[PDB]
Amino acid sequence: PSPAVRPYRPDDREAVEDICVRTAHAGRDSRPHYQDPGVFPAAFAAPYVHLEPELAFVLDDGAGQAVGYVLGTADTPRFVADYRAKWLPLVAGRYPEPRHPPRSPDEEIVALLHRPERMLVPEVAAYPAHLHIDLLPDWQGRGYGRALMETFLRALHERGVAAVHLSMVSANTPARAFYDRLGFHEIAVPGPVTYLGRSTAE
Ligand SMILES: [Cl-]
Repeated sequence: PSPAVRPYRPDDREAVEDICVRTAHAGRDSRPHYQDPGVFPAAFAAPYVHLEPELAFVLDDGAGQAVGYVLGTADTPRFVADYRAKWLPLVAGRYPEPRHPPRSPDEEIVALLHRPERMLVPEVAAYPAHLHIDLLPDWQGRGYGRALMETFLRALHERGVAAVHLSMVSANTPARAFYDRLGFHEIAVPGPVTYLGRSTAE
């Protein structure tokens, strides 16, 4: 039994959210730094598998357990609308719409959760799809990030979407090299965030 990329299933939800938590702090574990790290998958993983599970893929460890993922959306403007209309009501009880400016790191992420319009960056308009990709530390440096990425790009291209972007923390230079090796170019660095993109054709 060997590790392999496969489509996400609903029984991968727990593992996907945990991978997200464990990589959300500029690639590193968010648990030491946040009171409720569940806000991360609530903003950056769960809505994708809720709304567009057909674009979610996992790295299976060979024993059935997801140990990495790639997920995303075919169309960012539609995703933002759907996120507000369909997703936010499902999490607003647990994470209420903010009434005052963020006081804590936790409240900063809740602010992002409640502003999916953050995704409407003018410079990425020509790259309609976007993604998040993460692997648990023990699974990095094994070629599996590439396997995930190529699977996701093929899925987008098959759906007729020609271009994709992503965001990354600018200071995270190892991530920058990872994306560079996967054929991404710099779109813009507006903020601690860099946007990268490429065409989805192989
Ligand atoms: Cl990052």
